[PDB]
Amino acid sequence: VRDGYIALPHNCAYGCLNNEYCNNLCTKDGAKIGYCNIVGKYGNACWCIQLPDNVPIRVPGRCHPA
Amino acid sequence: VRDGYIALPHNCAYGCLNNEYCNNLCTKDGAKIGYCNIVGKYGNACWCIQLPDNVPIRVPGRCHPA
Repeated sequence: VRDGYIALPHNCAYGCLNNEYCNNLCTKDGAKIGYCNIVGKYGNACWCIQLPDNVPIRVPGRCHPA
Repeated sequence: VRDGYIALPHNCAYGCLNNEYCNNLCTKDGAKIGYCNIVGKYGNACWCIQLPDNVPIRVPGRCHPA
């Protein structure tokens, strides 16, 4: 498992206004919990705790939206 | 141990701009890790994970300055 900003395809973060949203999103993807965390995206983005290793997270670099 | 917004008297949270700060603050106080998460209308605050029970966290109610 690992922590990170869960990614939208490809390498794009989920912007957020609410911790509740990130908790829903992260847990549906198998994480323990999620938070709406400062500046993964300009503003805040969802950061998940103990996501399964097979779920992609954001890495430094560009967002290439599918 | 419990998770929460580490508190400054009186029942005030620590505002933040970077995760690094919250991580330092939380871990120096015995928490596992810390994050700078959303805490309302345009503002973020430090959230600590598994903060020991000798360190106060925010509870419902207003922040009373000083």
